[PDB]
Amino acid sequence: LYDRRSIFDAVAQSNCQELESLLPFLQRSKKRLTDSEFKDPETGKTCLLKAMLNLHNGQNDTIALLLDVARKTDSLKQF
Repeated sequence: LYDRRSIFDAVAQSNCQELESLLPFLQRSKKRLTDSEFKDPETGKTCLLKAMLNLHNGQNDTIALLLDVARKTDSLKQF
């Protein structure tokens, strides 16, 4: 299982492992990386955007994984 907080922390430290079980989670719950619940309720920030702020050496592959997940559910464009 994953809440907003869980992923945002993973992203903060460029961890591509804690997101191993990610894709299969919102396959079961059919939740979308774009759901109301996966954004900050007052800014509209998403994990991809958290990743965009949490750069280390202009790099983050949580991005590459995060995008990849969004196409597999094709949240892709709006994500």
